[PDB]
Amino acid sequence: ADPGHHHHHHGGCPSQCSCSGTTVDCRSKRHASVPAGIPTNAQILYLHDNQITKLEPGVFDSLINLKELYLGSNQLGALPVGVFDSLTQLTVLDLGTNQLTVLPSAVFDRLVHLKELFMCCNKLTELPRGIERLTHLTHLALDQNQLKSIPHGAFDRLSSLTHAYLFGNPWDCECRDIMYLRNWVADHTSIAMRWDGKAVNDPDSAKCAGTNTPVRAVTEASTSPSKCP
Ligand SMILES: [Mg+2]
Repeated sequence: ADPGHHHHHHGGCPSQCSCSGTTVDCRSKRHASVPAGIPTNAQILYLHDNQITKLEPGVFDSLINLKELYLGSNQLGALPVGVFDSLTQLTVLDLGTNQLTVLPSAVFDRLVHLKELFMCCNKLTELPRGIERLTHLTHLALDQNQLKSIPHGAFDRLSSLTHAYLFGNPWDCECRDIMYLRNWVADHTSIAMRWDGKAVNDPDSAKCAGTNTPVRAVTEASTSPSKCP
């Protein structure tokens, strides 16, 4: 797939990247921004393990054939409105290990066919809503954030989920609103995963803040509405 030259691309291959077929690999090369001149036939784009602190609006608009986008292990503190809107063929998106605190409300809306969404190891304090409408998701990773609860009904349209990673969040099990997540895990133990170089089925991966007991085992009697924020 790498022909040993860069003649297949009108703009050549971006500096400090490698190009192989429709794969553009810019990993681990101290990039502080997305490199210019990424080939528009690109299907897989590796931008992970760099020092990207921000994305310019529109930076990906030309990459209409992109299937997989890896932005993990950068220093993203925010995302621009609409930054993924052109990527309507995208099936894998990795935003893990950044510094994201909030996301634009509609940031995932045009990724109607997304299959795998990885957002571990950020600073998220609430579920990005409308992950709710990503009905083709098989993989959802929210582990090691600061999530306290899941809005009632948030996962109910995700009928293709096979792998959910929720480990390492301070789930607020004293608050009676936890019961949606409690019941959802108990109903979906088969898809409760933790990662150890492979997917491990572990229904106790989601645990309560403080007590570290399994979220799925919470009793409604132990909860209270007045312990909610
Ligand atoms: Mg040429």
